[PDB]
Amino acid sequence: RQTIVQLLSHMRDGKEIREYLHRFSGIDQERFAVIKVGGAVIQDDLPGLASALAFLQTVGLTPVVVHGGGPQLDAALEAADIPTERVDGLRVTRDEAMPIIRDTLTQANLALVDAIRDAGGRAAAVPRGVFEADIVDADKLGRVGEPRHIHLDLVGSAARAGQAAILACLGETPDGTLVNINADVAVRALVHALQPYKVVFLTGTGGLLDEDGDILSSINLATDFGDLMQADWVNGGMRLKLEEIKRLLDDLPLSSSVSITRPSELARELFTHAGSGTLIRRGERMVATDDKSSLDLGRLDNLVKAAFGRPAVEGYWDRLRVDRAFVTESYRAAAITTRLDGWVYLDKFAVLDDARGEGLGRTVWNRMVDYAPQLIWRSRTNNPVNGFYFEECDGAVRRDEWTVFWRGEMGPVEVADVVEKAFALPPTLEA
Amino acid sequence: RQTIVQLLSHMRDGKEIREYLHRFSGIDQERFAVIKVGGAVIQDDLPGLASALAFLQTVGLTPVVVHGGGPQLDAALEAADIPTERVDGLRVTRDEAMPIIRDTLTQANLALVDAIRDAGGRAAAVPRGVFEADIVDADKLGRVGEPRHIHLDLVGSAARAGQAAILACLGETPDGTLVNINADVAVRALVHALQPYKVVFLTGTGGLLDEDGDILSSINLATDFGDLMQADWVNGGMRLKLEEIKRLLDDLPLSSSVSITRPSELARELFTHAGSGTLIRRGERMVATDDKSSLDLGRLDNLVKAAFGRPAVEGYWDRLRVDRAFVTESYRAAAITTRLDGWVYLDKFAVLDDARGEGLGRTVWNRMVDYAPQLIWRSRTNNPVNGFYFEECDGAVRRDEWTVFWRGEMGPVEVADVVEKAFALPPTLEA
Amino acid sequence: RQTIVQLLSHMRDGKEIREYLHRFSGIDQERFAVIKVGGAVIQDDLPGLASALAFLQTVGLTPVVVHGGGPQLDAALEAADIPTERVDGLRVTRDEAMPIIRDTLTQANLALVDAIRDAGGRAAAVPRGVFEADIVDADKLGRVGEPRHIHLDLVGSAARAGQAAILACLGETPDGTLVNINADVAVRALVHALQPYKVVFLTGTGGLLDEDGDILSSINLATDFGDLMQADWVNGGMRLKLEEIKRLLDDLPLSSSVSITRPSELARELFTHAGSGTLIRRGERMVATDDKSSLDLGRLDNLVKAAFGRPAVEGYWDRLRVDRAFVTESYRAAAITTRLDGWVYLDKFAVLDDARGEGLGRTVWNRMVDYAPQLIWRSRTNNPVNGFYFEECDGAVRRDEWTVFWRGEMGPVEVADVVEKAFALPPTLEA
Amino acid sequence: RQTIVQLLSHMRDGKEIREYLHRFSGIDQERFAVIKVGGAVIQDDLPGLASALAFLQTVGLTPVVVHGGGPQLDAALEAADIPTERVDGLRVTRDEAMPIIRDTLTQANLALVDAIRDAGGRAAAVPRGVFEADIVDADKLGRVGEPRHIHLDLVGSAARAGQAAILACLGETPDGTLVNINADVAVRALVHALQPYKVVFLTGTGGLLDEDGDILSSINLATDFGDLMQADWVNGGMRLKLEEIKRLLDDLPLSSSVSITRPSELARELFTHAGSGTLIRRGERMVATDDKSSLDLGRLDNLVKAAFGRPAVEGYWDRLRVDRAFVTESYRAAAITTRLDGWVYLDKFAVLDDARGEGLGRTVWNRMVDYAPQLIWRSRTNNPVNGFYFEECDGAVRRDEWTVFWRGEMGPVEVADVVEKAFALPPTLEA
Ligand SMILES: NC(=[NH2+])NCCC[C@H](N)C(=O)O
Ligand SMILES: NC(=[NH2+])NCCC[C@H](N)C(=O)O
Ligand SMILES: NC(=[NH2+])NCCC[C@H](N)C(=O)O
Ligand SMILES: NC(=[NH2+])NCCC[C@H](N)C(=O)O
Repeated sequence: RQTIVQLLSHMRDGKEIREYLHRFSGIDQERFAVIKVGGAVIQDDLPGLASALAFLQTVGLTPVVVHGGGPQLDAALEAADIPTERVDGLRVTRDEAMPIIRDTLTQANLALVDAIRDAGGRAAAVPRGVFEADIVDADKLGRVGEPRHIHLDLVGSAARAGQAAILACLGETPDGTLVNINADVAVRALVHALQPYKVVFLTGTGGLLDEDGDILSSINLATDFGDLMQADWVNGGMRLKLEEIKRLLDDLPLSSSVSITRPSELARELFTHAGSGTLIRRGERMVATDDKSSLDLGRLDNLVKAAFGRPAVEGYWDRLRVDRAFVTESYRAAAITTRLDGWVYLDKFAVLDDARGEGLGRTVWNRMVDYAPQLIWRSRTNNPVNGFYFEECDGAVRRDEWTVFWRGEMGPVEVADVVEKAFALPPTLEA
Repeated sequence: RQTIVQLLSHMRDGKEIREYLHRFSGIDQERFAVIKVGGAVIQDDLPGLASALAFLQTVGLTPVVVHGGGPQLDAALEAADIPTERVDGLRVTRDEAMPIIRDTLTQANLALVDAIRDAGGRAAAVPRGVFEADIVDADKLGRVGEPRHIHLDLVGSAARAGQAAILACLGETPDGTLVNINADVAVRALVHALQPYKVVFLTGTGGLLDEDGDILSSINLATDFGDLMQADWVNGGMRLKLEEIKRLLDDLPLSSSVSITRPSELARELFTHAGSGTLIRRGERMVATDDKSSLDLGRLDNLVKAAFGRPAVEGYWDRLRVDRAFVTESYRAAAITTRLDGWVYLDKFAVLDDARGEGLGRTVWNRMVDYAPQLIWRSRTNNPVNGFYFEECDGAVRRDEWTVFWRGEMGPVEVADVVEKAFALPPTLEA
Repeated sequence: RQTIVQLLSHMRDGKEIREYLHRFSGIDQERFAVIKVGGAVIQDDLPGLASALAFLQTVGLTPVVVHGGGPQLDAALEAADIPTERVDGLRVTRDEAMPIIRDTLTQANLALVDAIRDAGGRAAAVPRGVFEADIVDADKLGRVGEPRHIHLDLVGSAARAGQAAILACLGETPDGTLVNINADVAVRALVHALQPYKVVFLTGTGGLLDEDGDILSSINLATDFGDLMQADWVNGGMRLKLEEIKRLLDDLPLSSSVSITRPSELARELFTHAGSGTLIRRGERMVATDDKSSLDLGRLDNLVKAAFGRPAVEGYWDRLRVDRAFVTESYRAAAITTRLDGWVYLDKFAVLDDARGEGLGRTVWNRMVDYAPQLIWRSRTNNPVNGFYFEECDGAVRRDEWTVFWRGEMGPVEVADVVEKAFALPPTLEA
Repeated sequence: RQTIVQLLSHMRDGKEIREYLHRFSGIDQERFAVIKVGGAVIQDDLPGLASALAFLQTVGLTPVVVHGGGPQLDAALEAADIPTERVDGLRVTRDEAMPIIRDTLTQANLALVDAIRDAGGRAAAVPRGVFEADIVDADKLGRVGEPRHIHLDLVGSAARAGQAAILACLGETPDGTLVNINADVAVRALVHALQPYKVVFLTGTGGLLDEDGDILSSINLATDFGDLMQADWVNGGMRLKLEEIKRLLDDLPLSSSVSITRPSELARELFTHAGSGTLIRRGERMVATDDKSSLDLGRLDNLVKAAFGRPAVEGYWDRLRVDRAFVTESYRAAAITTRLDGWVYLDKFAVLDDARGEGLGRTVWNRMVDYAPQLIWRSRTNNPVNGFYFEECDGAVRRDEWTVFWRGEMGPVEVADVVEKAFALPPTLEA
């Protein structure tokens, strides 16, 4: 950590790393992150899981880990004594099953603690003592319980000691009787009590998938929630997650987020803007209008001045046409279309880096290219957004100063004429 | 850890300290020590007790600690709760006074862990989940259990990371129920489980007390147990600690000793032969004989050679008188008396380094001066044994090469006679 | 050290980074690198220079650094000293101005050592005692020396301690006399002695410049040396650096490369294929042929298979057209152009990982596009070479599975035809 | 070191270690200690030397070590080139001899550095660059030099880094010429420039010897110098040390000291009052008077009160006889004799702990036993001074509360009467 005092200047993307670090170091205690890792992960990828969690804990951060026991107990060691795996409301365990669950959750818990230590970091075994539960479901569900309180003494002790606290889903009733707590109801209680700035689900998949097969980078629940639930291509398992994640995020401050990655990406996910998994925030709504009057042109001047680093030319704003503008509620990202020969033309796309990390730039760019299937725009040849534009474009012409892109399905010869006019437009920002 | 291999060879004793460091660095995990510590010490001397256990840790050792709830739940947190301290069997807990118990011992437990971390050491909170217990008492005692099995899972994980396992006296049952376990029976089944090299009692009292209020340095149960049980000065409570202490040591190897101290004296107690408290071993028998033919002169000569670093002069043995010889069953410590102008004289006091530390040098010495109230003996002025002789003498005369000691108050005018005769005597050893 | 093996495998590239780590950890001692850093660099950017070298140290590498004293002694401490900057042979120092040099470079030396230590890294001041030198100039220059022997005493011990050996350009003679050594001959004699895997030049300029002022990424002396010296755009001073760079590389193994950078890009330059500066290797020869029979279709069949991860389809080679083939002497990098409607088309561009990193892919590509100013080609949409193709193309069209590029500014209406033929084309590779 | 935040409470002598630690930690820079170790030590005992030095440097301390190369150069690598080892004034080195001394002191320097680092600590090789010397002794002495200036640039760097700086006796003239510096003249030169709190000589023997063969613990130059020089049992070699040592301390503040131990003793030496070798201070003069008026009875009451923790009984002073009083100039240690049945009797012996650490208690006690060959005194049986008394006694009788000692050659029958009177003296102090 002292040997990471100025080990913050050189990695393959080194400057926004600093800022993500100096933000998770707003510790309070263990209010940094509640990381839920499934039973499947500790079995099929324990080293990678460990290195990833242990990496954090050397750079100062101390997550609170909750692990399940899916494959471990719900199979490998509870089909063994031919007990068989009945699943009622969401999980039944008769009194006979209890001592096996006890011994196999504790075994995974310690398996992980040691893995973290052996990987360079520090962990703290907390199988029990956190979850105080009620039992009301006796003949209904058996010995499964619902959290009434969270003792955070053991967890706090761990943070002060610089140790990732490792929780196992074992609970205790008021009068000390043991109980099996389901891993989801457990995470919820903990996220509630701790109010973490970050909730991470480490899965083997590495994030929710979109209609095309790709990983869904950002989800902005304010605009995207309805669209997803309603969709035909979203399978039952994705909707329960989203509905759950949203239930979690509605119980946290706006600054809290959820990430869904695989252990290997976890650092990429937490320490760069672009991320490396699925980010899900409550997010913010957007205005789609063609009435320039309504927009706060001052805040836009600011947005452009910050995003591009240079200001818009004198009297660019009141002289501007506007075919449609898309601006996020906070004026931290915006897309502004004009018209060029009757073609929709993207005149400004401005997104502050911190807005880019929350997925707002994509929230804006998607509503924009949804209105404009056939889109033409340009970008300086040095612009770092060029890689993003090129993944989104369908064609491009490249000169020594500007590069014109286009979207839609038009044979190159069709857009050859509008392209030349875009190269000959005056600069709307100096330098 | 590694930054410790030197700290020590320069100490006030730094020669036999090397000896103890290696002896104790036969880890086998947590088989180094079991350290019972009453509730009274954690309350009244948390900082020093924490520094003690920290010290052990920095030097590379990892003890298993067990704390009780004397001046805590059996006072403080149930004297202002109106349950009234129920004492029947030896420690009764109703169901009502059970969730009181859980959190009283749990608070103590973390206080200890942080205090140890505060003082520079590594420790690990293991509040519950070790003692698997049978609830045999029903209504007569309440919610008290007796360890049928010991889950050393959590203990092991601590050790590997080099941590002191701070256990609490809370237990499970076959079917979950949180149950109270009294400290001593906990320590018994735990010592039986771990087979530690060293059982340590930390009390404020600082040791065990002898007839005249001094600290009883050592007890050798082979020879001393019967004596200590039938002496009237030994109070009924000391006749209890001793019996129970016997039960533990009868369940350990002969190499395993029990020590009783206070936190500030623990290091001196562990890392010196001299000790600093009350060592109690199973030890070994001793013969007291006047017939020389009934001894093993071969083993004695080995002993003399090994102990003094020089061998006995020619024919010393065939020529040796022998008023009374006191040799311990293993010939690792022996005292042999002759006669001198009628007075009893000590010709040989031979103890091997290791034997001195098991209190065998003392055992033999104590039996000899019980036979020889009036005793004369001598010692080269560089015998490091001089300090102990001095502490045992009633007088001394000093010349350059030898020093004559005597003992048993006998009017220093008639001792001028026997002192001179003692200086005159031919050597019986060379160099 | 141990707390480092993971930091990186999660990076934006974290896969080719493992390789160079493995490569740079063929220790021997200080044979990883020799890093010359000019005087102007320690004065104007001391912190950045130190974070760069500190980073290396944390990663487990220990470069041998050699610093000069441009804007220090050859200015600062002798422009208000009246000795007047004598420059004749190439670096003159009289007898009087020798103790000025001594305390100037050493001050510089410790400014560097402490700065490195401040940024978290380990370093060792070696102001003198490495360079045993011959006073070859007499009265013509004064007290300037030529390295006869390199004493690696201090350097080896630095390395062993995980330290950057910070050498200064001061040397002895056979009989003691302290003598001045100019930085370049020092680096030459040092590289010859150390035979490092890597020679690195740190300047503020950040690399070497091409015809149009951009940074020249790679130089392959085999093909490029003659071309560059007879180039009129390569200035007389740049023609000197290259000459000396050859001389260093001709005395090193073929695996020993040279980099020229600025401190901020040092990590990227060393741990990625793409680099971030100017690489210079001895490299290898390249054939350019239009005759298919002058090629080894077996060896190309391997190259292609290894580059794409898939094998060329059956009979592809016997059937292959071939306008021009560009294959490097070791068959690790090749481009094969065919014909398509009169246009030159690139059927295969195959570069192996190591070859990409030695700048051989660049070598082939550049020789290919100098023969084919007007070029058409395609690439699957998930080819990571796409980014590079994009930086080189003048246009591109994108469908789901493939993407067509073209090159050489030629009015996007006449290329609409040959693009279709390119998408139409049957694959020549499978999976 | 953080793991020595509270690792300062338990060792075989735990309370005065802290105080020495918090005193050497007044560093300024490298002003703590200049440690001279002869060539003989690095040859015949390098591991022990290193651990001894590595311990300092891990507890915060940064000594500056100067080593010679006695056995190394005066043999190991310089009888080899048949040069013969001539010693004029005190050391001659012809021009031919220079390059061997260089390579063999340097080889010794790194041998020491690597040894320390392998032993846990941190060091900084400074074979050359510290001693700037003059040569005026050309054909007389050859290439030997006497320090004219001390560059501490390298030494301060080592201190800041927490590195024991390891200096070799190699010098440099104004014009860079190499030179052989004698190890004694260098230490003289270095102590002058650094003004250390401590000057330590690490030798194989382990401290100066007294007339009896034992190690001489204290020398109080104000009182002991003249007495030693003059003595018959002090050989010429002991005289040259004493002359040199005095020459050093006379160039340091009164607070400086010299210790002469062996590496194995060095910690005991610096961190306890008793030490473990020979300590030498400029010290302070003494009053031996029989006029009670002249003594400052105010300052004496304070002394007794501090040294004993209890005050002298009401009217002990004005009723007190005083046969002779021995008081150190600062009233920090004192011996007061009265008369008892015509025998000299030591009524008070009082020494503040810190004065016992500067050797004043022994200075006071030495003039005392010189005045009183036949001395009787007493001391409580629990007094830690008893072991010192017993080493100094000629006889002693012991009861359960007090113990009477005596000096001189008197058969028990001669002192049996007075001893009884010493047992019956009133306590002249309360509690
Ligand atoms: N899938 C993503 N785009 N994630 C972006 C993550 C942004 C930010 N570093 C965070 O951890 O919250
Ligand atoms: N009370 C005593 N004198 N104990 C001696 C202790 C010797 C050794 N350190 C041990 O723990 O067994
Ligand atoms: N200027 C460049 N393209 N350099 C490439 C660097 C490749 C490799 N990492 C090396 O250091 O040799
Ligand atoms: N030979 C002695 N008695 N030395 C005493 C040393 C006292 C003190 N610890 C010091 O280092 O200065």
